Formats: sequence, C-alpha cells, structure tokens
Amino acid sequence: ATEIRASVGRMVGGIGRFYIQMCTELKLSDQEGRLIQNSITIERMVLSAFDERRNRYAGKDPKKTGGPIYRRRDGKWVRELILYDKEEIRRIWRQANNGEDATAGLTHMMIWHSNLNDATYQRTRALVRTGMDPRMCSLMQGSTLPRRSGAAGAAIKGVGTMVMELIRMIKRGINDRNFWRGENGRRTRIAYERMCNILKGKFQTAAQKAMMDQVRESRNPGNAEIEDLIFLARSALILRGSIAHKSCLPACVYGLAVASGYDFEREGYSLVGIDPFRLLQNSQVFSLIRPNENPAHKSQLVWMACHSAAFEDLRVSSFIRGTRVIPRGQLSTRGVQIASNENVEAMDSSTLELRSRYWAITSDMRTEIIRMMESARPFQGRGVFELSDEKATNPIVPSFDMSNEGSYFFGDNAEEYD
Amino acid sequence: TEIRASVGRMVGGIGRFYIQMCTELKLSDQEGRLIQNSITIERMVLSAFDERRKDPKKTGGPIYRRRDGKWVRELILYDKEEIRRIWRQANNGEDATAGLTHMMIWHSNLNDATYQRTRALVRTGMDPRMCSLMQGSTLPRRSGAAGAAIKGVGTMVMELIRMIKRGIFWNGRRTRIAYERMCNILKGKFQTAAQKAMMDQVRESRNPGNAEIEDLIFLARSALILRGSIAHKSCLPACVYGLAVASGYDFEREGYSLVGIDPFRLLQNSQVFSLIRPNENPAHKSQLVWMACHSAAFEDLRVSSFIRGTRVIPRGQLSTRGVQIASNENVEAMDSSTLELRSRYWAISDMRTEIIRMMESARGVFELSDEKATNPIVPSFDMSNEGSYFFGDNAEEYD
DNA sequence: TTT
Repeated sequence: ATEIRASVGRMVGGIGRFYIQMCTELKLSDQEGRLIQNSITIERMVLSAFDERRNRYAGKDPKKTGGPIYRRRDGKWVRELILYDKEEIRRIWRQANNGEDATAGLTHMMIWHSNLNDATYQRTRALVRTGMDPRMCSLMQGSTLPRRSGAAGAAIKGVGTMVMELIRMIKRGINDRNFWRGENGRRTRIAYERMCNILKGKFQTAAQKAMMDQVRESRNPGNAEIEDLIFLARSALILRGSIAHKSCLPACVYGLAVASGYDFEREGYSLVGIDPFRLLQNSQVFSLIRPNENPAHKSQLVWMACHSAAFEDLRVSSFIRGTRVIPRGQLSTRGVQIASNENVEAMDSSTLELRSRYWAITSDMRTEIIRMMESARPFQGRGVFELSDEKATNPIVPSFDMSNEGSYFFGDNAEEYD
Repeated sequence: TEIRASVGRMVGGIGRFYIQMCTELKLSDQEGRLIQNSITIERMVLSAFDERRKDPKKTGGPIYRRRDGKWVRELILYDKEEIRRIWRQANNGEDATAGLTHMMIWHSNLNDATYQRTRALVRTGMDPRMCSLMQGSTLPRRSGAAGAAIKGVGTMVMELIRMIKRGIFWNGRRTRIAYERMCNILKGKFQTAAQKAMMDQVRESRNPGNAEIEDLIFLARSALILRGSIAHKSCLPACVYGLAVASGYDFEREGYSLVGIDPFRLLQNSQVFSLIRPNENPAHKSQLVWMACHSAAFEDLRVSSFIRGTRVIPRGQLSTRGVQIASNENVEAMDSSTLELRSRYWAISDMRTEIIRMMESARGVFELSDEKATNPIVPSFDMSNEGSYFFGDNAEEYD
C-alpha cells in the first residue's frame, strides 16, 4: 500500500517544514541553515522538548532547551548559544505537523542521531565492561538509541546491542535479589521478556531462536544466561541476524527539499530505495572542518551515517558510492559535533560530498549452532541500479577491489562513545 | 646536540631497516604496524648477529598477514647473511651494534613487564620480594655497557650467586675478572659507602662461597630500602621508528633522546596494532606495551598513573598474557586492536650494622605542549592504591 | 539533549 509512501512522505515533509520555521525563528540565513551542526542543534532541541522525563527538581531550568548555533559574522564562523522554552519548540513542531502527534518524525531524527553515532564512535570499552568480545563491534547497530525509541528503534538494534542490554539487566539481577521481586520486579520481568522476543525476532535459525526461548524462561537469570547470550552473539558473526536498516537524513536536507517546493506527501517517500539517494544527489550540506581534518573524510562519515552503512562491506559501499569508502581508523576526521571548549573561529566549512554513482535496495542447540557455523561459506552488491533507473530493471554487476578490507572497524582508533 | 645526533642516527637506522624488511616481506602498511610483526623482524636481526650472547645459517619465525578478513600465520625463513646485509645497508655500511642492543633492551623491558621471575629467585636462594630489583634479568649474557647499566641490583646478585655456586671452576683467571667486573658493576649501582665497601669485600675473597652469597642476599635486601641507581631506557618497537621514518621524520637532523619528551612524542602519534587472544582485554594489553615502552615495570604505579592519566594497575589484575603468540595458538580466531600508547604528561659486619642503622632511619612532569620543560606540574597521587606492579602477581614464569 |  502506496499509503506507506504517503505516510513517510508526510513525516519528512513535516520535518522539513519544522526546520524551515526554526531557521526563520532563529534568523538563520539560508547558508547557516545548510550547516549540519545547526541541523543537529535544532534536532537535539525538538527531541529534548518532547522528552517527558523532566525531573522538575543543579542550576539548569528544566523548562528550557537550546545549544550552539553557528553564524557568519565578519567572514568567520562564530558560536552563539541559544535558550528556548521547550513549550514553544513543541508548539513549532505541532504547528509544522498540522497538530498531529508526529512522534514518527521525532523517532526519525533519533535514528539519524543513532546512525551518525554508529559511524563516528567506538563501543569496544562498553563491550569489554559487559564481558563481550571487541569483534562484536560489527553487531552494535543502534547501541546509542534511547529506551523511548519504540518499534523503529528496536527494529534497527543489532544482535550485540540487544545482548549488551540483556547482559546489563542480568548483572543488576545478580547484584540485587530484590531486582526481580514484587510489583516493580513484575515490571522489569516483562521488559526482560520483550527484549528476549525482539532479539529472538532477529535470529534467522530455529536453533538460535530456541536458545532465546530458553534464555527468556529462566526464573533466576544469571551467568548461565549471560554465557548463552555471549554464545549467541558469537554465532551472529557467521549466522547473521535480520536487522532493519533505515537511511534517515538530517532535518536540513528535508528543509532544503521542502523550501524548493518538493511535495513529499504527493510524491511519497521511502527510507529503502532510490528516495534518499535522489535527495542526497541534489543536497547542499556544509560542515565545520577542524584544522588538519580532511573534508573528504568528514563527507565519508556523513554519507555513511545518512545511508546507515557503518556495518556494510566497504567494497560494496565503495561500488555504490563510486569513490573508495575506507576504514574509520584511516579517516582524518573526528565527529560532526563541535565540543564547547573548541575554537570555531579557526574553522572553515566545506560542502559535504554526499552524492553516489549508484543507488541500492542449551547443549543440543549449541551443538547444532556450531555445526551450522562450521558448514557456513566464508556478491552482497546485488540490487545496485543507475540513478536514471527509477524502476529497478537493470541490476549493475559489482566491481570491487577484493583485496581491500571489508569491515569499517578494521584498525579502528575512533573515540569511545561518552 | 651530538649525543642527540648519534641516538637520532641509531633510531633512524632501525626505522630504515624495518621499512626495508616490510618491502622485502611484501608486508602492507597495516601488517607492518602489527607489533607481533615488529617482534619477529627484531628477533630475526638479533639472531642473524648471533644469539645476542635446525639449520644454524637460517633465521625466521611467524609473520601475520591479512587474508580474506582474518589474520593468518605464515612461517618465514631467511639466511642470516642476507638479514645482516639488509641491516648494514640500512645503517649505511656501519655495523650499528648500538641499534641491535636498543632492540634487545626493548625485548628485555617487555619481558620485565610480562613475566614473573620469583621461581628463578627461589632457585638461587633469594626472596620473592626481590622481584622489584630484577630489571634486565632476561638480558642475554654480556649485552655490553647499555645492558649492564639497566640491570637491577637483584639481577646482578642473581648472576653473582649463580657464579659462586658453580665455583662451589676457578680459564680460571678468565672467570675471576668476569666475577670482579660483575662486582664493580653492582658496586657502581649502590649509592652508600657502606654498601659499596661490602661489595669491595665480596670482590676480594680468594675462595668465593656461602659467606659471599649471604653478603649478596643481605645487600639485595638493603637495596629494598637503600635503593640503587639504575639506568632506565625507553626503547620502542622497530615498527614505531619505521612509521616515524616513512612520514619523512629525520631523526639525524632533529636528534633523538631516550630520556625526555622524544619517546612520548613518538608514542602520542603512533599507530600500533596487537593480536588480542579471546577473553583478553585490549586496554590491559595496551598497559603492558605502554609500560614496556617507558621501562616502567619497576616504577611506583601512582607515579605511572599520574603521567599516563589513566590508572596503571598491578600485573595480577591484568586480563592479558604477553604480546608474543606461541606456535600452537590459533591466530585465525584472533582480532587485532590499536594499542592505546598515549600519555597525559611526559616526565624526565661493621658495614652490615651501619647498613641496618640506615635502613631503620629511612622514613619533572610536564604537558606534551610544554616542549621546553618550563612549567613543572605538581603531582597528585591516589596514595590508597598499591605502588608495586608485583603486588598480587600471577604472571607466567619466564622460560 | 541550554555553555
């Protein structure tokens, strides 16, 4: 049902309209409004404004949000801090979404933040702290997503992310008996069970799924379940999970699309085919560049975040991109966000290069999972099409430098997420 | 400046050798940053110039390569003669023996940070507490003056006790001056007249036996409170000098020193990978190598922690075994990690009685941006942490 | 998720 394209069209058109309104409201020039650091501050503000936790009770007004906005003053970039009532941001978001809930658009910006974090930060320390292997880095899609992300969030979380969450719950349960006991212990028990079914949904073999059934129905979850969850994570390195992959773009790309009269509602939109590639092909996004950062390396980071491509084979990504997509360890860039202590007056901006050449579309079960792992074969470039091939009629034959590393995480030196 | 010039030329030569061996073995730049590869290359040039002390004309060991997204072990074999040639050609015809001994001291510092010697100590009639006095205890027999300079009191005492015991032998004129020089080297390391006098007495017994061992044990015990003066040399794996020279760094012109900011600058911009065994903590492997690089096994952990800016923990609490992978180990199962090698800061019977009286009476850190050492940072230590790397020790015994 |  083309109704799905209709609904997704309306979500991203809402984000666009919101972004245009926030730019007029903050008196951003159209140049400043194409700065990805501005997009991320505005996206963080609408997300905080709708984060109903609050704890109205040190010196930080809980009714207020904001952050850094970067403006051209006298031929250089300057940091100006802003402060906004959450209430007015909510009003601007509802007014752009014509009074609807528009929670889908919020979760969409969240999945964009999660995909950018996956492309930017290392989680090997979080893995070691949990008794997981560093090799499980390739299984950590969505590992920085909040609780509040619902079904779209859960859909993109990798096996490692789910296993890390279940191990963190088991350990609190080991730590205190009265974690599992009475009224509130009843609560965390179904949260535990749901988390098991979400991870069960991701496994594609009956053996792996059965093992999760066993993990879900232990009355005293402890080390034996952690050990079984570690075994399952290791198996997911060869008998791979089914993980949803959603290309979500910064609000400033949807904003520039709606300002140019693009009608997302009528054309529809999809996070899965040509649609994000078409928008990125005609995009004009600027980024602040630190001194001695390579802007082509910053471009790779953002292209990768936008196409949710951190966990994809680099040779496949290279082919679709039409320029080499290199391991993170070889990038001369740090992340998009500028820290508070950084000097932005020393920083130039570059147009990000976001185009592509192509677009694209317990012991029994242990034994059986080992047999399958040994039997497994040791391309992924299938549904690649020309941008002129709107209907996917002419699959392009993949062309790889097969001697390049497949994993984005080979030789990784990225900052640890914190 | 001519000291810096000569040290610059040694380190630049090691770099040039490493770059040549990487082209020779068709190592990619990624493979060449693997510390296991560096150790195989360093072991090969050291064996090729004789034990440091199967077909004896040939040397080799494991080289690890990326094939189909995994690490694979390839055993290699080279005529010693061609390795010697490649070393000399990298050191511009000279027989750069300083550079050989430099790689040796790096191996010795790594062993000191990795392996227990408490069994070797007990076998010699020494105390396990003397673990903290065993710098250089794995150094090859005669490593010349740089070797002898970094050997701790315990190491010298263990060597002298081993000689006395063989004599319980005195060709006999030979071993007598070897004995005498070993006594003067150990005398050099003691910082009190009483301790030094006692060594003079030990050097001039015509029949060295149990009484000299007993005096050597007494002196080792005293070195736990009236500490010796020991050289500490920060020597890095060849792959770090190699990566520095490939980036056009000119060690000869800039000079180099093993003592101030120079090794810290190199480590701060380094990219060294290590094979990690399953269930090993990569941050623990990083501590091991950071410690080996800064010759810091015998330093107070609270000093090490301060300079490092992250806690440097006792060996007994580390979840790693050593850097070298044994022959029977499965490398295809192993990932590699970037070693974390950065720092927050950089840094610069009468006699018996009198040694007892003294024993009873006993009670430069700079920013890496502070190139000239102008602004000493006042240290702040967690005094409730243990000071000794060897507290709670469980490391494998050296063999 | 306002320095």
